Amino acid sequence: RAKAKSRSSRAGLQFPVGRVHRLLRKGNYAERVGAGAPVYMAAVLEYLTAEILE
DNA sequence: ATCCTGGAGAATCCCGGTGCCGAGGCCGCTCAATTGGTCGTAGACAGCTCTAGCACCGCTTAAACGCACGTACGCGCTGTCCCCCGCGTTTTAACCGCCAAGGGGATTACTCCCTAGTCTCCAGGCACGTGTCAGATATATACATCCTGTGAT
Repeated sequence: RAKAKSRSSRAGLQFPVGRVHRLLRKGNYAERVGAGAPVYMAAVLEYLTAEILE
């Protein structure tokens, strides 16, 4: 049994990834969401967040 | 009428202290993320067809290009006038803090029933084919609108 590990850490991100994946698959955006979509998106939201805050 | 200091008079910035309540860090806990395995089908891939988008040619001709004339428009200048602005005094009700009441939003537990998912069967709707009528084209005639002269007022 591997230890549970936050994806944000894995991706080197501060924004949550599992949650983004979760949001993407529902809200009825699509029947299915690919593994790399949540990750790509989390990076984008984080990037923009940084620009405004900076 | 317009430029140049120099002062007076507010208004706005900076300085230092009060004090408060909103941010920031800590603890419990709970339920949403993670893991791990199974199933099946959406998407990747290769192959093939053949539509339709590119390139080229020559001819016809309606649009585009450039020029010359002249005048309606844009622009600047002047003067009137009147209607906003800025100030001061009076009047209003917005805001604040406190209180009480209760209406309606939020959560809980439970149960159907109203939908998704399945299979079967047939007729409603799309791709193709064919015929002819509506609208486009072109001809020619007649009516309506526009712009100088021309007399009347």
